[PDB]
Amino acid sequence: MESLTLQPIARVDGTINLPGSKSVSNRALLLAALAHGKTVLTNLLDSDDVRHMLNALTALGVSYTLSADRTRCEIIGNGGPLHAEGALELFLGNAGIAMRPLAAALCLGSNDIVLTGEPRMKERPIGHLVDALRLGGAKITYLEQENYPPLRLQGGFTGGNVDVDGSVSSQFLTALLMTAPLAPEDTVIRIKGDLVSKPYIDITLNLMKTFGVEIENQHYQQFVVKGGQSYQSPGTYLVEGDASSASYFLAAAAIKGGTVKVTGIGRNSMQGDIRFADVLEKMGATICWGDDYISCTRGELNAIDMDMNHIPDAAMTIATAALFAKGTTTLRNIYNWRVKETDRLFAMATELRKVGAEVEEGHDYIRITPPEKLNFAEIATYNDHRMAMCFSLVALSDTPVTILDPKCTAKTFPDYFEQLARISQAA
Ligand SMILES: O=C(O)C1=C[C@@H](OP(=O)(O)O)[C@@H](O)[C@H](O)C1
Repeated sequence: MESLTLQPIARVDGTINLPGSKSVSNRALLLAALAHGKTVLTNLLDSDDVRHMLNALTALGVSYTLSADRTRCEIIGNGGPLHAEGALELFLGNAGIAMRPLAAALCLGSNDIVLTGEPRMKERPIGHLVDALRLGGAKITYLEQENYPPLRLQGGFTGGNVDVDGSVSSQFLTALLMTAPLAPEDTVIRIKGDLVSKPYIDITLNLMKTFGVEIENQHYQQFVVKGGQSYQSPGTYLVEGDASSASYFLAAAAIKGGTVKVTGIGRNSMQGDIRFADVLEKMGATICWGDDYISCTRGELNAIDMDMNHIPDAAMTIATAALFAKGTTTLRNIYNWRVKETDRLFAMATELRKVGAEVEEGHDYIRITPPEKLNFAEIATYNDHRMAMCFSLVALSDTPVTILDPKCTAKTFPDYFEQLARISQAA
């Protein structure tokens, strides 16, 4: 078991040029592969999740080239739905934003493809999406547990009236939105009830428009899509820096700054996680916005009680930052933390208690009362990049912390520890 021990960080200050957004990167790659023309993506993220999508495209016959640092990708569009037969197996690690979009996209036309991934991916739900794809005509088979990957996709999605449950993951709707335009018939996607992680739907619509397609959004309750469309290369496209990855650095400043500036995202970003900065501001930190940066300067840190459904990923960062806040912090309406890289509510509560906090693990919320002083702990990371990055913040105290399997951060941020070290100061 590899591990990394972080010595206490007296102060953080500096600037971080953010790695590319994972959400934008994987959407851009799939749309570029489906589009007509050559797309040049810059500031693309090089991480496991993106590497799995790239490997999937390679397996499906898509041609592309990568720069030496793998952040520039020149993709030759396929000019239409991707195809493969013979139950070709695509291994997608634990990349939700590869698995969900591909599950839908590969239902166009005929195909015989199997999507699978790491053990945990076979435990992350996909039934809501499969249900919707089938209503549209797709033939999909669960090869193991009903409602979960692996899936054997044999095509047939033609369009029509499709209902989709949006209460567990917005990724299902995202997958349908990206796929429907290329279907032969018009599609009306009706959301059954609530829609969680709504801001990610906006990311999806933004990317689709960049690639030439627009749809009719009726207050997020129903989406009217015209079929028979084609995605078109936007030429050169700049992938925004990752706002979720930025949360760690901004929070570090709110806790132990100094001023930390992250570049690659700014006030105009399409990512919902830039709203994480608003939370730090509510806690007492000072935030500065620029066109291509967001900075946070230490002020004070007070506990908050907020619905975090709009920033589920970056919200985890507030859970460990809560260790340094005055009072008890409560993060609500975050049930789907349970069906992600790991069950994050169980994982976060378990590890927070190890460093001394009193924690109520609610069914869909978490309440954290910090200790007078933190204690040393060896943190388990549950093959979850964010557990490693969230707990790295424990070192912004008088105690070191040991993080197990630090390389799990490579899911979205391979250089995480070197970047945190860059802003870590002794004086
Ligand atoms: O669409 C996306 O890029 C993502 C949406 C979120 O999933 P849910 O919709 O299930 O919350 C998020 O947690 C995931 O890391 C990426």
